[PDB]
Amino acid sequence: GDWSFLGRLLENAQEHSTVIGKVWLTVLFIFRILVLGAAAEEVWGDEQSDFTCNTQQPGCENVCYDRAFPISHVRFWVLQIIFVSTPTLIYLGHVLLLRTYVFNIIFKTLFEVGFIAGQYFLYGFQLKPLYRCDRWPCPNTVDCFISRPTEKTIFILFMLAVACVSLLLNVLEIYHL
Amino acid sequence: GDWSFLGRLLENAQEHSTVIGKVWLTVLFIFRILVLGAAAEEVWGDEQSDFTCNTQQPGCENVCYDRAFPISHVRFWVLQIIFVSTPTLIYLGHVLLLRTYVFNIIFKTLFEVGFIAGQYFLYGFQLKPLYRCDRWPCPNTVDCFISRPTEKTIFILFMLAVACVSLLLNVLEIYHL
Amino acid sequence: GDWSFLGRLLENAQEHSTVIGKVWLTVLFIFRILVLGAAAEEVWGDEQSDFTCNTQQPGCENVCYDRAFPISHVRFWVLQIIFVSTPTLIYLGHVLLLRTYVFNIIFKTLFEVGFIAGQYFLYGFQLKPLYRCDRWPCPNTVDCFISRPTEKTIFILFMLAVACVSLLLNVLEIYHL
Amino acid sequence: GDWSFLGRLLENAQEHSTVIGKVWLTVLFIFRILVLGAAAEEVWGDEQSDFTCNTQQPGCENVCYDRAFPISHVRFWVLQIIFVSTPTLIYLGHVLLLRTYVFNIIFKTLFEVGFIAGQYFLYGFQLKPLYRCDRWPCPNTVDCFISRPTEKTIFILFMLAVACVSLLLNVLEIYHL
Amino acid sequence: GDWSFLGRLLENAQEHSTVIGKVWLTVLFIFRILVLGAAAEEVWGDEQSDFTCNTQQPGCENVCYDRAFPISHVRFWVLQIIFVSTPTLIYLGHVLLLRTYVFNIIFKTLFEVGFIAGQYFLYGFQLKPLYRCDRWPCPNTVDCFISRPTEKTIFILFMLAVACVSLLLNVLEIYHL
Amino acid sequence: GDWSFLGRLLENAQEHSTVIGKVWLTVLFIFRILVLGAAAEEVWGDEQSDFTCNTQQPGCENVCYDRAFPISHVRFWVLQIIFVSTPTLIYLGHVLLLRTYVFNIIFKTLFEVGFIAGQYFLYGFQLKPLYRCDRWPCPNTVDCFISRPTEKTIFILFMLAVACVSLLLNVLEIYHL
Amino acid sequence: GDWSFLGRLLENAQEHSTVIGKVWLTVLFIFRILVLGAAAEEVWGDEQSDFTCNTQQPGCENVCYDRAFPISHVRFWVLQIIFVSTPTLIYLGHVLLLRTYVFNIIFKTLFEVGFIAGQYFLYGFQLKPLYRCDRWPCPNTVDCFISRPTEKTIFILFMLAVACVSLLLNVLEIYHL
Amino acid sequence: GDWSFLGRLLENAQEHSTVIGKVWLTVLFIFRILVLGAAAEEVWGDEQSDFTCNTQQPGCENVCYDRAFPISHVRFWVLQIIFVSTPTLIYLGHVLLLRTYVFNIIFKTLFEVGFIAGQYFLYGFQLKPLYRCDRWPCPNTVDCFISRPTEKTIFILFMLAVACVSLLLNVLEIYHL
Amino acid sequence: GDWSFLGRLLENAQEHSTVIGKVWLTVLFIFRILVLGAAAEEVWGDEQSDFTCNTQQPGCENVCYDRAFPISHVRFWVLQIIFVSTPTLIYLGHVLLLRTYVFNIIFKTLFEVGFIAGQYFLYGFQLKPLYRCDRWPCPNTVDCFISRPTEKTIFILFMLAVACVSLLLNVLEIYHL
Amino acid sequence: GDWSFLGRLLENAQEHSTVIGKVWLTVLFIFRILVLGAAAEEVWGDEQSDFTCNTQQPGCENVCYDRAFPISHVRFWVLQIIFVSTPTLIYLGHVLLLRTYVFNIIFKTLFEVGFIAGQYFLYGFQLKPLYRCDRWPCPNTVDCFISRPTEKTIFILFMLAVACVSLLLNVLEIYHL
Amino acid sequence: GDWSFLGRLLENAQEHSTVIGKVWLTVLFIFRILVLGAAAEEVWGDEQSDFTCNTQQPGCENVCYDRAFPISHVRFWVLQIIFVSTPTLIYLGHVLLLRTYVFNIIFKTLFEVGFIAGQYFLYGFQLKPLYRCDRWPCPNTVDCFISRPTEKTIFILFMLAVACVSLLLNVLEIYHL
Repeated sequence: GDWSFLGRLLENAQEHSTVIGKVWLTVLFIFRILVLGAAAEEVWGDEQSDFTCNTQQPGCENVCYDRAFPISHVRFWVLQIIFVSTPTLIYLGHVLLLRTYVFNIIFKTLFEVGFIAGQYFLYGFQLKPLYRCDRWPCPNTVDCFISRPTEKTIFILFMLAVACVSLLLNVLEIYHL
Repeated sequence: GDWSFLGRLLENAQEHSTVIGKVWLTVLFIFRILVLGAAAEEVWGDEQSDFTCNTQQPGCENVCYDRAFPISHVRFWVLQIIFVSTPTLIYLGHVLLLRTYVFNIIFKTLFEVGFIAGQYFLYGFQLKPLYRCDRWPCPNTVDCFISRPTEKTIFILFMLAVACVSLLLNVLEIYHL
Repeated sequence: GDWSFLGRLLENAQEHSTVIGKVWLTVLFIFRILVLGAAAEEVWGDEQSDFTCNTQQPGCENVCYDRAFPISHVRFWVLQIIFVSTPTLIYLGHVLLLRTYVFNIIFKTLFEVGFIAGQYFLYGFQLKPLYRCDRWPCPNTVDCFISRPTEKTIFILFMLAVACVSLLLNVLEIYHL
Repeated sequence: GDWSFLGRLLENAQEHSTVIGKVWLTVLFIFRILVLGAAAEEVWGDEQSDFTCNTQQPGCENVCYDRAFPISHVRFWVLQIIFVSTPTLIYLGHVLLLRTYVFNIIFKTLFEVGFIAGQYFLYGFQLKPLYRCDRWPCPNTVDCFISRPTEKTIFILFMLAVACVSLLLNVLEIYHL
Repeated sequence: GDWSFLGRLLENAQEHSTVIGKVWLTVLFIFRILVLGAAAEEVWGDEQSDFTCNTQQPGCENVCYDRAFPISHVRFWVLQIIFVSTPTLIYLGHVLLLRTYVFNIIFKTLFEVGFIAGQYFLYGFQLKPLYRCDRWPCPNTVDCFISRPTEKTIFILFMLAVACVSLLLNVLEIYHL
Repeated sequence: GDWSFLGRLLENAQEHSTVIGKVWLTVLFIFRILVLGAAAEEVWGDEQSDFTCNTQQPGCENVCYDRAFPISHVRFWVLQIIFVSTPTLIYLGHVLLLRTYVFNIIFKTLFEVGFIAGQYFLYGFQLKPLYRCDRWPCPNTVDCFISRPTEKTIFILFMLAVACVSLLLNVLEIYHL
Repeated sequence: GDWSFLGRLLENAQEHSTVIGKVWLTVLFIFRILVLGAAAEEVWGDEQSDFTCNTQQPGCENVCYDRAFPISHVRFWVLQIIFVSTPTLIYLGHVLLLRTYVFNIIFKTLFEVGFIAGQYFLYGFQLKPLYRCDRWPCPNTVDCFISRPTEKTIFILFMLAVACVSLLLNVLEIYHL
Repeated sequence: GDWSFLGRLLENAQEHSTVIGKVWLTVLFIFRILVLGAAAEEVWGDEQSDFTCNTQQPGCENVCYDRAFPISHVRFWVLQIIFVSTPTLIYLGHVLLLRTYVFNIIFKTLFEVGFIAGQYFLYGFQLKPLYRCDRWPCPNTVDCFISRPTEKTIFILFMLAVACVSLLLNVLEIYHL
Repeated sequence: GDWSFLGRLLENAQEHSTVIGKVWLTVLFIFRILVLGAAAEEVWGDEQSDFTCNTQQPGCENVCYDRAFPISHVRFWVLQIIFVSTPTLIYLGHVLLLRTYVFNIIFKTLFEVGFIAGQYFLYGFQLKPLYRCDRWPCPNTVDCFISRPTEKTIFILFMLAVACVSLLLNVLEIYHL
Repeated sequence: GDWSFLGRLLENAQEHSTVIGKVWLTVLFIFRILVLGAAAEEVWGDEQSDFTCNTQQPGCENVCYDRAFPISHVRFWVLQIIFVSTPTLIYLGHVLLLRTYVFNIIFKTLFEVGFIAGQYFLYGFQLKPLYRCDRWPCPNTVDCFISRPTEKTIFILFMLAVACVSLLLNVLEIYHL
Repeated sequence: GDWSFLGRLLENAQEHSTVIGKVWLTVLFIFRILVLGAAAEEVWGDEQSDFTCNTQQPGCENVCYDRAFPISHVRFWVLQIIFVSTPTLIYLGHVLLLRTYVFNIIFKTLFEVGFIAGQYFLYGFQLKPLYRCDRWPCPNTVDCFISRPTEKTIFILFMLAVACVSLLLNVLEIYHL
């Protein structure tokens, strides 16, 4: 995607961050951003198309999709990356400051905890193929099947593990300080 | 998209802008432009395709879409970004000037207020799935369903909050001066 | 894809790696990454679309695909590349250390052995066109045909040979030390 | 495609290669790579889609395609380029050596002869529109028609002529030495 | 497309070319390459898809397309650009030589005359919508309609005029020498 | 249809009925029954089939038909014939009786008045092609078109005129007595 | 059809009719009724089905048929037969009377003249295949094609000639009296 | 239908039955049999065809029909007529006997009570358009719509009233004896 | 069909016709009428339906059928039977007369010769499956295939032989007189 | 159907048969033949049409039907009636003879036992909706659903009970002799 | 069908035929004609419709049917009945003559032998479901499947056995004379 500017600004920030923060940033680019842009977009690219329901109702497919995936995992991870990476750029701007750094890392930690919690609240780290929806255009509990459930589940687990690792890194960093 | 030149010119302008203006610019790139190019274009990419109406009239779908979304949110946000970012480049050109800066920020504020007002006037920060249209090819109040209503609503709210934050930043800046 | 940052960091690492490690890195870019991005994505791009089953059940296609390819070979190779390339960046970060280098190469070796083993466990280096699935929406052992089986098999063999060559390179390097 | 890194490394190698080798490299980029990336990918992009067979058997199309084109010409040319260009990078790495250069050029010559021979063995420099296939899902010698046969034939001839020219260049170079 | 390397090499060559040759090169990039990459690829992108014939024969569409457009105008113009631009790079390589320059310009002139002549021989600077084909799968002179005939005709005329202008430039240059 | 037995019994009754009653009976067979069996059944035979609504709702057609024609004109006329002809057979059975005959004719008159009144109440002697229905499966006032409206209207008028003539005959008969 | 009773009553009437009237009655049964029941019903049986219009409007076919054939020729001929044959049964009833017979034949003559005149007024003894209709559901002068136009025209001519012959017979009879 | 033989045998029986029994028999032919053969068979002729369910399951329509109408009303009424009319022919055979006649009428009464009771048990004298079925091929309570519900309801009521009248006739007859 | 009345009248005529005329009449009923009503109507019943042309033009099928079969063989044979059988009824009416009989048989002979000649003129005693039509809606010589060509040819030959036999019978009869 | 001649011959035979044989014959006409012609033909009329299988194989439906119902119940019952009724006509012909009558009744008994046994052997007095077939065109045990299974089962039971009653009648008759 | 007249004439002939000839005639009506009219026409009624081939060629179905069944078994049996029954009517006409009777029976025998021989020559008393046809519109040996093969085979065997029995009857009769 249009990730170049963020990468440039964070390369600028890397010269100011600590060792473990640098490790976190390389985890972000190599794992969070790269897997999201290179693999996932090809996976979730057929999310609306190949979501085939079991009715002749014309509108049931759109609505039952929106009831299944109110916000796709790709968009959610994108916003997670942005909201978790902004504090780094705040700190860099402050440089261009210990308590500032501390507030930066707690912002990261709290937002990322919020994101994993929200992801669990929406989709409990598993996409089942079947979804039974009862929205109005859909009559009487339509069965609707999802595309690439196993693959999507795998990438959810992988990215959730990456986020847990980022939390571990920040929780190690805060004690290292 | 073809955002590179604007980014270069605004990197040139960043060396001349204040602290809070720099914060505003990073808000613009990290939030306004990035989320618009990376996430939204994948969301609104299936706006015309998966807009399935409930008739056999051939032309009802095209017309009812145009009656629902006269101008998609993506194009509207693009024009919002451009019209809000041009004053920065005007000011930079003037540099290459206090009252100039002041007129710059009021231009930003007024245009952005206009854009949030227009967005509310068209789509009241919520895309409902159902739209009932009565254009001529559509006979007798056709029901037409929209793709990704919840996700689109979420991104509308997110970008509207970003714009409100930009207004807060400019209104803080004008008093800071 | 969005491979530029990894390439930059590994160009930085190339100045610190040995001769045989440099050979391994050029094998990675010229063969692993390039063939994956230039050829394979065009091959596996029609994996879900042209996977035509032999039933009128609406959901049988999605489910039988997911039962055939839980995770596509492209995503698997991407993760293989990432997990095999991260130790190089760890070592570079340590530079910016002999035992560190040794642990780096055994990490590469063990992960890559794990990946070839997993690939064999899932798909035994051959995609047959026919897959007979018995998932619930599919009634009574549906026949489902795959797109580009021979080509996909060829690229599996090619990439598996590349990975075996990387293992040979690392096993030559460890004795060269 | 993701050709930038190869181009950079070969620009590095150009300062070390002879005149005729430099001519060969410019032939590679201007003709082999550029025509493959700019024109051919648009040609062979509709290879699986518009390959319309003459049956109602659902699986006959996939299988008969795979029996016609086990590996598409685009992928084959990509691998040809890689396997023919790797010796240049080997030689550059050795520089960073006359017999090395000689072994480099014979590697190029032998691999490229192998590739033109394999291409002739698979597709005898002509794509006919009709292919009659008798694979199992296809009953009784189905007729299947190919998309862009004449154009594909033309590009096969053009690239085969380019490869013959590369062989002529190397065979002139080896005597020039 | 993947035009960057050619552009770089020709920027290198621009410092050595004359005034009128520089004008020719800017004509090439601004008109030949840019219009071909930015506009035409969007025009001819729906060449095979929306070519709707008037039969139920499954194979008639593929064959009648190939009989209409053996080689699309986009590919033809690409090869025209390459074959016309190679002499410039030959001359640059010779620099890194008056008779060399003269042979360069006559190569350009002769190849470009050949290309306009071939284009006239295939498609007489006008795409008519209707094409009546009598290939074997098509029974008894099928009518087949083409997509964007007027637009394609316009771009043919524009590019043919650009090529005529390049011939005028070279014929002015040769007398200027 | 299976009209033979009624015809036989009424041939038996004809020997006992008066002149004007015999005229009425021949009006019944020649006009009421014959036109109903020979022409109308061919007209209303395509009543449910070619009743094409303007929606993709699957159930809207069945329901909107039933809301348009709760009971088809053919069945209604059949029951009219039966209910109007039974008194003749009652009278014949009484023979095998002046006041009996009088009660017979008033039964005919009253039932036939009831039938023309009911026909007017349901379908006001005119089938318009368009019917706008709002039953539950039909969303928002579907337009539904009817087959053979003009012809059906003509036959309604013809049979209604026949019934009016039967009323005139009975009202002449009662005074003739 | 259900013609048996009319035939029986007219067999009763044949013993009372003259020679030329008997000829007329045999013309009626052998030509009018038999050809109508044996051939025509098979011809006009596909009148609504195979009337294929040239639009995607769902309702245009029903309406344009009704605008073409307000009342099919078969129903019209049936009513012609009935209205022309009733006077014979009136006369028979009067028997069970010269001026009565005369009024009978003028009734026949006048009604039959009315029927041929009406048939000419509706369909000028020729069914053309094409009908261009502009009813409301049909947009902008739809072309609609008719089934069996030539055959239907032939049977129209044949039955019209039969009716003209009946008029000649009655006009000969009235002078024979 | 093939009702002629029953009618002949019952005409033979009519000479032996009483007045009220003769009335019952004429009620049977004029109302039970005639309406069943002339009107109902045209009504229920589109029972399986135009029973359109709201799913893409192929088998749901057949099964849900069978679950709605295990035995159609037409077949049920046919068997009712047969089982109610057989005692008359038994009695006639006995003639060719007062207690025999009495047992005959109680057989009629009891069987007809059984038939109206069974009809109520299956279909409570009303066909609703909607039927919600949950048979195995039908997933999750499919909605299925019925053809001619109102008309079928009307004919059910009419025939049920006829049967009640037959019961009244027999209950009057038994006291008349 | 509705052949009963003709059969009755000709049974009346059989008592007056000679031996060979009686043979002719039994040939007519057993062969001409019976095979036409029992077999042929089942053959030609799918004449318009299964006449599948090779175009997407909607109207080409109707028109090309009418151009192939202006009048179907069944209708033609029906009219042949009528026009050939009327003289028998004329003669019977004259009875209820040698020169009358002679004129009767020459009428039969001449009309039947006319009918076989017309049949040859239209369809030369052979229905080929393929018909190539060029009517206006059909573009450029559409191929259209016929249903049951061989069977229809056989029945044409059989009925033509029957007619030739009738001519032989009449030509034997005229000399027998 | 064409049952009239059999009925006439058996009416002739009724004057010669005993009381219980006459009862059997009336059971045959009222129950066996009438229910078969009036109800069953309407039931089994949609046997091949609405037999919807669950595959896209074109030929699987025809073959799986033939594997389910090698001979439909209607044809089987027709042949049962014929083979059981022929002995009556044999006996009548012998009349126009006690041991002859005895052989007649044992023929009836044995053939009817054979028919009920064969019916049980084919379809065990119950049509289940689902049939799983594995014929060659059908791949891997297709599910195929039947139309009107419950109704068909009911009529099987009814006719089987009628046949058992005929056996009881004959077994009572043989002892009565 | 329209069998009544033949039946009447053969009832007239029955009074003149011998015992065994009468048996033959009752075999004809009860078995040949009745089974042909009551059962077979329902079987072969779906011969052209449900003959589903395995191609997208539009014309292949019509042609391959005609190549499979040049003349359906029903028409063939009808003609067999007629050609075998005509001698009986010839003999009756001669009555209204021993050598005449003898020539009659040899005509029957020879024609019926010819018919069974022709039936064997066309369809060897077995309809297989699969037919592989290579007519021109059908490309490359299409597979085409037949409807009701087993049932049709059974009725072929039954009618062939009936014909063999007729031959046995005539061969017994000729010796009985």
